[PDB]
Amino acid sequence: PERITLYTAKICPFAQRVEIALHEAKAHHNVEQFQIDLQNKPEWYAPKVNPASKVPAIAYGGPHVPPDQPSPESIKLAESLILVEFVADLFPHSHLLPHDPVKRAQARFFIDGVSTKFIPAWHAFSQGKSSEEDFLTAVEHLQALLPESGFAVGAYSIADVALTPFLGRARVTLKEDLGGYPRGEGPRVLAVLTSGTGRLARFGKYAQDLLARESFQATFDEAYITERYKARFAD
Amino acid sequence: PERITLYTAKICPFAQRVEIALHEAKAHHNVEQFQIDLQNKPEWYAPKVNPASKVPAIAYGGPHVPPDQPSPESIKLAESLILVEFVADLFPHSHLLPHDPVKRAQARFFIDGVSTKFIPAWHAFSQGKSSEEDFLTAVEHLQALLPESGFAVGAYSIADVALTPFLGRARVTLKEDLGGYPRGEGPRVLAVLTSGTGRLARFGKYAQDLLARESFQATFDEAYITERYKARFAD
Ligand SMILES: N[C@@H](CCC(=O)N[C@@H](CS)C(=O)NCC(=O)O)C(=O)O
Ligand SMILES: N[C@@H](CCC(=O)N[C@@H](CS)C(=O)NCC(=O)O)C(=O)O
Ligand SMILES: Oc1cc(O)cc(/C=C/c2ccc(O)cc2O)c1
Ligand SMILES: Oc1cc(O)cc(/C=C/c2ccc(O)cc2O)c1
Repeated sequence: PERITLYTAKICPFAQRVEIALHEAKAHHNVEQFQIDLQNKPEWYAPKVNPASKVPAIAYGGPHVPPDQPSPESIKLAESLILVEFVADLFPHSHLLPHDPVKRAQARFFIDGVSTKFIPAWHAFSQGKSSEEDFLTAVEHLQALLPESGFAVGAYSIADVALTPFLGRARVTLKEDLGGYPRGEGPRVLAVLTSGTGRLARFGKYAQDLLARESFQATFDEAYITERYKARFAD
Repeated sequence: PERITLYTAKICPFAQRVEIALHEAKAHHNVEQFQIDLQNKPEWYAPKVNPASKVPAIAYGGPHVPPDQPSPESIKLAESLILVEFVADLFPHSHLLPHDPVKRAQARFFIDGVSTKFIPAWHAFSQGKSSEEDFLTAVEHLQALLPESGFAVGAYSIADVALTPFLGRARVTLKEDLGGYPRGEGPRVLAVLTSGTGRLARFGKYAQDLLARESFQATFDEAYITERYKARFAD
């Protein structure tokens, strides 16, 4: 494939989707990463890379240039789920996209549940807006799609890429009591989510497997995330 | 491919996406359609086909059975955008999915704008919730992605499938003054959208081309839609 520059940020789970995808394709050492400071974005980022002014975004092809001077001739691409499929399409030996048309649809349907159920329910609960039960129910939607063993469609896929960055950050929030509830309530909900027992037993096992995946650990600065999350809660 | 039963409804633009996709693949005469009455859904639909109780949904493979007695052995698939990619994946000579990985990402990015900008802005404006300007701005987002000529990525694609059912219904709403504004305001906004002149000139030409597409006209019961839309407004 042509040259890839990835504009990302350690804090952002949507960006980590693309870092995981690249690592699964064993291409993480072929791509140039540029870290965007989301509190002080470069003035050239929105006009020259991504008018939405968000990470992730990729610059594809074109000449060799410094990443803070992206070329007009590279193709600019945004939206994390689209970029994960692009990486899958460019590096087929990653095996991120299943060959079988039914398994592809089932992987993408799982992603739809991550998008429309897990993430909004996690955001609402972690922000103190909604109930614990609203979050757990959304998790049960995903659990019910899981096969008896393995990842979301058996073999690891784009489905697992989409979810994992949000799971790993939810763990930090809950482990550290940053979820807006009294001390100890965070850790109890974490245990429900990941113990492997109880109402979310099957999801718990799956969660253990997602967080053990090499690509996740390699793209996840737990110390940095935990520090940012404590500071944010402190306000 | 194996046998396809499509559970659909004439009124539903999300379902029409899948009918268009099948017709572009020139497979509309190979699939069994079953019309779901959304005001009186069959008691077996949610438990046996789609627990979300929405159209579209596909039953794939399994034995030959009456469509009101779907088999446990067929694979049940839902979500219109996923089903459009499934149809593309099953009938490659449809040319719905571009070969080139960049063009695929650009087609899917256009779909993201249809999903996150056009449809919500159309819903809010047609329901009397928001301003005309909020709707037109969202249309301009899509316009800015269009190439100098052709469809969303040049050759017709899944991008055009995603948008067209909503455009054709918006036309009926606006042509017939069903948008919650005084007589004549609907038709004026239609002219902005589709005249080919003015602030939305390029989109207007594109809109003419989408509504002339054979697959759209063949899957669009304009008389039925117009009758349902007048009755709904009458309440
Ligand atoms: N829908 C986008 C969302 C990405 C997104 O929200 N990124 C955040 C950080 S995690 C961002 O860059 N925010 C910057 C801003 O809103 O100014 C995707 O999936 O790529
Ligand atoms: N996200 C779904 C939405 C489909 C949808 O909303 N279908 C409507 C009709 S246009 C439906 O079946 N509604 C039935 C109900 O909500 O009870 C998709 O794209 O497939
Ligand atoms: O410093 C900044 C600036 C900014 O604009 C966004 C962010 C973080 C966004 C984010 C984090 C977690 C998540 O689940 C979803 C998110 O969008 C951090
Ligand atoms: O009789 C029924 C029952 C029901 O549950 C939904 C519908 C229509 C839904 C619909 C139409 C247009 C659109 O832009 C979006 C929509 O979801 C009609």
